[PDB]
Amino acid sequence: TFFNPVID
Repeated sequence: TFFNPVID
């Protein structure tokens, strides 16, 4: 996710 680059 854009807000959570760790996941995607």
